[PDB]
Amino acid sequence: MKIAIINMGNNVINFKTVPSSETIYLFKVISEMGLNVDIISLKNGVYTKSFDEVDVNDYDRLIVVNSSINFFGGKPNLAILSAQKFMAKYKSKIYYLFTDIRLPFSQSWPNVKNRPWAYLYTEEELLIKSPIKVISQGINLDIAKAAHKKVDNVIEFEYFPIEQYKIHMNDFQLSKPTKKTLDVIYGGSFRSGQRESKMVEFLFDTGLNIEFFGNAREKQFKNPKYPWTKAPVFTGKIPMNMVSEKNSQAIAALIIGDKNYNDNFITLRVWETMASDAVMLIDEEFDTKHRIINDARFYVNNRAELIDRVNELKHSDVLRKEMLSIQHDILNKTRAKKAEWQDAFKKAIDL
Ligand SMILES: O=c1ccn([C@@H]2O[C@H](COP(=O)(O)OP(=O)(O)O)[C@@H](O)[C@H]2O)c(=O)[nH]1
Ligand SMILES: [Ca+2]
Repeated sequence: MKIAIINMGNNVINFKTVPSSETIYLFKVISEMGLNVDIISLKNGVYTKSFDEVDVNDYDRLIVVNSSINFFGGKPNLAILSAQKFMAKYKSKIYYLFTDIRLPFSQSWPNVKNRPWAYLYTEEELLIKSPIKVISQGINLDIAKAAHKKVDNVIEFEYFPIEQYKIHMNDFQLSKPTKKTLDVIYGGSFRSGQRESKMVEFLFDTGLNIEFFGNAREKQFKNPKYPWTKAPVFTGKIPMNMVSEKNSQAIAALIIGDKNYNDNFITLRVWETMASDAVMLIDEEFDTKHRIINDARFYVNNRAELIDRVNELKHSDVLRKEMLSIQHDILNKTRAKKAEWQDAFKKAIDL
């Protein structure tokens, strides 16, 4: 049983980039459950083998981390093209890890054939014909199926909480008490404005000391539907393996998601935040049944409640430590189910 895992549209080298980090984390967690796996990328490296130096069909299972397939600028993006060429040569079922609703599996050919550099490729070379099984991070498979209604060879769908890999790593460790320098913090990208309403609601015009770290920038928030006056402080992006440490700088950290994530996806940030020294405050709409933590104090319905809850935490260190103890306890309860999670992953990839 030999497994190959690849990222469909981003180069993989180390933890200096997010897509690379995620692919390496998956490689590691799969390896930690006793499976033989190789990461195949553009070139050889610490964690990778090159597409040009291995036969994709020497592997019994091909796992693909979702990615965008859009082309921008000049030169052809080999990260996308070489990955799809590799996939097109595989003669068995492909397991597509669908962790981001905006990144459903799609054929690159249609987006290539009209490019000025289209002559460098052929349809037969890029057209992926193997059957594809989508492993959905969201429990709602209808949302996952709708996202792939445009691809005929995607014939199977199964839900699996992929994102829990963060808490199941052998070297996992909870963040320790940290000196606070922020009231609220949130790390992420602008996500093409797919979450602008929630970002403005909970992070803007709060009167609190809020930091928004990641690829997002103040100048991106200009939708007339969600006006604001005072924005949070935007700082640069940081390595994925430093996120919980970063969240720990704040008293509380925000949990929001895209509309289609509500009561559907449990994202990586839920675990990165739960494991941090920051109290997790969740948008009521994201988890209406309070399935993450059965304690209403961790949920906020709007800007007003977020402000109230944050001030309550600032005023009472005991309340803050009490809630942190609760979220760390619930986190450990899920970590205690690692065996079940591993077996479910194996089942998802037909092992
Ligand atoms: O500076 C940063 C900001 C974010 N992240 C990662 O990016 C994720 C957020 O992704 P996104 O903005 O797409 O939001 P999501 O949809 O995951 O909530 C976080 O959980 C981190 O894993 C990171 O590595 N560095
Ligand atoms: Ca994510």
